[PDB]
Amino acid sequence: KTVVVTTILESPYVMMKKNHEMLEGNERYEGYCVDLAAEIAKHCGFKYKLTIVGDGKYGARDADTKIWNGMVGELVYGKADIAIAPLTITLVREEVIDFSKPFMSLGISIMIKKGTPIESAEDLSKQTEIAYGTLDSGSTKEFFRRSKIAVFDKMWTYMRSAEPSVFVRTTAEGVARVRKSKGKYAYLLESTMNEYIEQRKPCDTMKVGGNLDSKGYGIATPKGSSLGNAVNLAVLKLNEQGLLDKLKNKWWYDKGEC
Amino acid sequence: KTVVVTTILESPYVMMKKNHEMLEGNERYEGYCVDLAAEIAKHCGFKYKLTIVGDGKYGARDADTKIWNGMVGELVYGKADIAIAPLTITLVREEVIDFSKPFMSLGISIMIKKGTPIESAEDLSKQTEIAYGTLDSGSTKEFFRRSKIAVFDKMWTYMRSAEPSVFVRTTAEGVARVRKSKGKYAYLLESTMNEYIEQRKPCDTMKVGGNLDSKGYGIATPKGSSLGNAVNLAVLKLNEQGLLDKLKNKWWYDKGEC
Ligand SMILES: [Zn+2]
Ligand SMILES: [Zn+2]
Ligand SMILES: [Zn+2]
Repeated sequence: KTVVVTTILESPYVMMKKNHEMLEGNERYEGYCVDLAAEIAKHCGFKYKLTIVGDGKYGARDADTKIWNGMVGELVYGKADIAIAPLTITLVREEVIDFSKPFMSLGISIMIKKGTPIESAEDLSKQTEIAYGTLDSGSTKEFFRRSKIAVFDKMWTYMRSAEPSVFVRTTAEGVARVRKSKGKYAYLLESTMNEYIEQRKPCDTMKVGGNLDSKGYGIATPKGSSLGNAVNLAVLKLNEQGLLDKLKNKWWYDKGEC
Repeated sequence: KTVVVTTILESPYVMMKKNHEMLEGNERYEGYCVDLAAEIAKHCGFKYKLTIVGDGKYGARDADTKIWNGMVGELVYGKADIAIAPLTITLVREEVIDFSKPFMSLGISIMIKKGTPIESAEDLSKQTEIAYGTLDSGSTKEFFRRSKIAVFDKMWTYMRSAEPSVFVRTTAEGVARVRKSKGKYAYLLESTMNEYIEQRKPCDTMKVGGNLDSKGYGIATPKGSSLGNAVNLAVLKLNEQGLLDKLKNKWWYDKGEC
């Protein structure tokens, strides 16, 4: 049986090729996770089909219905066999799906226009002239919602009631908001994404300060999957071969335009 | 029953308290992993006994005899129920024991005596005046032995044939060798340890260059263990609550001497 892989359009992980109109199947896409999926499929020896998650979300459980959405939802309800994307390994998700060891280590970071007078999370929490937010339905937002750290809790109290909303639907919208806000909007996002964008023209953004936390992305499978064990060993094998480091260079700096 | 925890005397992870002769049981030790063990036990709800691995090794399989030694061996043969130490998550180990998601991210790094004209692995590979080696019997040595990357394979070719041996029995031995080498010996070791030593008197060593690779330490249990699931969730919960970050600051920088 062909393995149904659920993923999400997020540069440089999964993107449609410039000439995708004349292409079909998995060939329509390119990126870090597209290469990784190919690598995994080869070592575990299976055929697969890349599918973009219907609702474009990573995965969160509805507090009222208790229903999981996003890529996590597709695994939980059996719509997909494996998720290969920048999906954060978290406690709540670990309880409903399985994750391989991390294929990438990262942390929450700050993105500023450039020239913006901000160097740390503390700086953001001390003023109100510069607004800041995060993505929606993701591990980053949940981080600030649960944090007990003075600075982070103070930041959340602001973002929670901020008017208008400082939360964005996609990373692309976040970066776009930073760029057109005259340095009046800062964006909190995963370090890996921050670094990628900083190397993209108009080269007008920059990551500042150290990461606020440490986490990792993992390949996810439903609980009780015959692929979980194998995929986990594949990820470790790949990291040890240097393939994962080979791939990050290829999509982050080899294609850098700054 | 009381959970038997295997660990290793590696500062600042596990160390004998100054007046350990005056104490009993778990109270004899202190350190990052001693603190982590207490927390994992509380959150999983089990009583435990800390024991230092008999042979002072991390874990490797002897080709020919096929016997596992070190902490891995204690888990494989049933001498310990869990290992809480700076134990690297690797494919070969993952094949015989279970690892929780990582509680710490790190990579192989270069330690030099201050003033040594070395800034990268490439620098070490292109010269011969300065000798270099690694801990013997661990994942660092294995990294170089198994590497297919030009620079690292070149480094391994030298190290494996160097005489006298450039390998060391313990980290303390490696650090002492760097300090008394007058800059003629560089040491390859895990970043976390390098960072620790750089903050210790006499403050004469320093970490140079970026990490050679990326990986992590995980809590290990025997395959099929009843503790596996719970311990893994505990690690994720503890990371999301900031404890892991608190602990590293406590043992690395809060007690810095430089
Ligand atoms: Zn391969
Ligand atoms: Zn609802
Ligand atoms: Zn606790």
